[PDB]
Amino acid sequence: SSKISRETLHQLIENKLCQAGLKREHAATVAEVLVYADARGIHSHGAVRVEYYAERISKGGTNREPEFRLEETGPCSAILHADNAAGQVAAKMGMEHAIKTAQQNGVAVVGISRMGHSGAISYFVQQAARAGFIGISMCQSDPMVVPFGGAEIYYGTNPLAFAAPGEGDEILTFDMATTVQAWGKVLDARSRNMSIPDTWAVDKNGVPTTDPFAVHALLPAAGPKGYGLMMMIDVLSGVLLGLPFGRQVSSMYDDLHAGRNLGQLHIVINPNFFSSSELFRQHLSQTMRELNAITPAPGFNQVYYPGQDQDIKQRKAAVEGIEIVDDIYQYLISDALYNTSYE
Amino acid sequence: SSKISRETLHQLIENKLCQAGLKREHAATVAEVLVYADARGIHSHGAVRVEYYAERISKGGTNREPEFRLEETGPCSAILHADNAAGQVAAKMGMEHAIKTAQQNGVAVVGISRMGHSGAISYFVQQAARAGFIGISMCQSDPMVVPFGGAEIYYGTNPLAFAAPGEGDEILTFDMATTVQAWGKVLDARSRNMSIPDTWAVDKNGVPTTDPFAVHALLPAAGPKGYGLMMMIDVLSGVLLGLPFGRQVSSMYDDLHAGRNLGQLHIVINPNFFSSSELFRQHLSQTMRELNAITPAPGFNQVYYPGQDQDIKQRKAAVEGIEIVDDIYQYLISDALYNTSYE
Repeated sequence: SSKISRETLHQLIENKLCQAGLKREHAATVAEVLVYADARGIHSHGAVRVEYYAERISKGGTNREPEFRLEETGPCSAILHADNAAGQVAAKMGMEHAIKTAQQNGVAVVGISRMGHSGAISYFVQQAARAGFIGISMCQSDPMVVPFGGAEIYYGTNPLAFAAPGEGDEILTFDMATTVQAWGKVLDARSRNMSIPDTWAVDKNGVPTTDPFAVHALLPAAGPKGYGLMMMIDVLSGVLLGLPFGRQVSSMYDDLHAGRNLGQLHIVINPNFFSSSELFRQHLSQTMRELNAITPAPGFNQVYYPGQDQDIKQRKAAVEGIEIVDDIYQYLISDALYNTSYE
Repeated sequence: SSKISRETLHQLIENKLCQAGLKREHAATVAEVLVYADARGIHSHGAVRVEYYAERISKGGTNREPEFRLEETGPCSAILHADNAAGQVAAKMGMEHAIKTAQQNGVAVVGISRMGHSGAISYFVQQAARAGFIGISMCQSDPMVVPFGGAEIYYGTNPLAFAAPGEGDEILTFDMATTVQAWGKVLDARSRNMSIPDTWAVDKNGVPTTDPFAVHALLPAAGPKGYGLMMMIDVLSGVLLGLPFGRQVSSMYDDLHAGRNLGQLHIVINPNFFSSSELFRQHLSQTMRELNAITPAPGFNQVYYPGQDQDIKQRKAAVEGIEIVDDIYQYLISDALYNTSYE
């Protein structure tokens, strides 16, 4: 394993995505959202995804000339038609509009209609926080989860993200998928014959397993609860947006030449429209401080506030760089667009 | 376990809350939210709590003459200062203002500032879905949970609810506590020396236990996830409203003479400002139907959609009346304000 500066990694990704077809302005936005993930230790959403993105952009499955349209439907609501643009581009754009609206009218609910994969969604809610607002976000994902007590796939790992401002540079960020584990993990254990916890995934019959090769679908986190959340996220970023929903949602490998048509929903709340933002920021910082002060149980060195472990990594990254798997580096500096295909 | 009609139950409760000091109209509201709960099988939030509400109303711990004040802060935002009025009354008022705002302006975020316990929170989101809107609600609660990896309590079981309109009278209702299980359940097994799943609670050291008498605090659902979820709910319905938050949140049995000062946040979204409401409703009904037709796993006679089990119970209750514990029933028909004190 190697470590590289944020800037070099940003450029490598940006150049790669340009070379595959995106306008540079687009490639650079995608890149920034990926570098963000890696600096926070979220490698699953980092530079490892560049090769698959390039293959898709290259084949027209991500729109390189999107026809954006921001349809404002009311004082605090709006839909950003993204014409299947890269999810990072679409979602950042949508959130910017939301921030604008909430800044003026206290609140904003903005839909992102027909986009590709937008990345670690904590990046978008952090936009809001850096602007001093509470930010909430969620989106649909590839079908991969059985409902509670079920044996067929229906919903995706539909993530939900949240972020709120503290004092100074302090931001509280919480991100979470609705399944116990992420499918990628099942594939890794697939790599190394390695076995897996009986809570991660279920088989074709819906029975849990320790055999990653026997896995057919993931399980919802905390059973009925995760299941209800993913359904909720599907209702808020899909059905509400008239987009495909549930098992109709496109999957990554369906058709690299076709837009994903995914939906995303942002909610922004301006604390000034509810009470002192100054006391809001002071109390969020106080929350951070207290939780972190709590006596840890055996097996723990400390108690971290939600997302703190990622904040620490992000800070270190801005100084020592970002860790990147050597193969990815070699892929980035090579001339290939994609070696292994997702066809 | 007698069986009585909602009408009878609702009247009994109403009278008893009146006798304690509440105005008929507020008691009527409290009673209907409580009957709602029992009808859904949510006994923990039903008539079992009348005795404790009577005693707090009697000692002034619940403002009997609340001076309500609805501060409209913007086009789609508002705060209902409740003056430590009864939670069912306050949350319903707020939701009403939310429903009206979203009707005109597509979206509404309303906070309920300083109220007592508002019962089964799914009741309020159902208000929104009966009106054809999407409803989301969440509120703070009595500190009972250790943070992920922690050994002292901080947050409460902070619940979350959501509901959306299907075709015709159909409604999809989802609600959830952020802990694996409710404190009540620890009490059940405790009041009957029954070991419990080591996922529910932890000992005084922060180490999960199987012995209910060893339970010192509850565990957050799915570990870090419910941990982030309770924090989010706390920031949204507490810190956002300038109310005590986290460990500051008042406990039920602390001071029967003091206002609880709880907060609650409602978010309503008018499907019309985002796409075809009739298509929305039609898709929600499709979601319900298809989840029901999913091949169930070995050990499930069938797959239910979120909250369906409670939907079933509610329907039946309106026909077969509600079951009520003898202890609770004889208390409601007697003239006593309460037979025991909740400290």
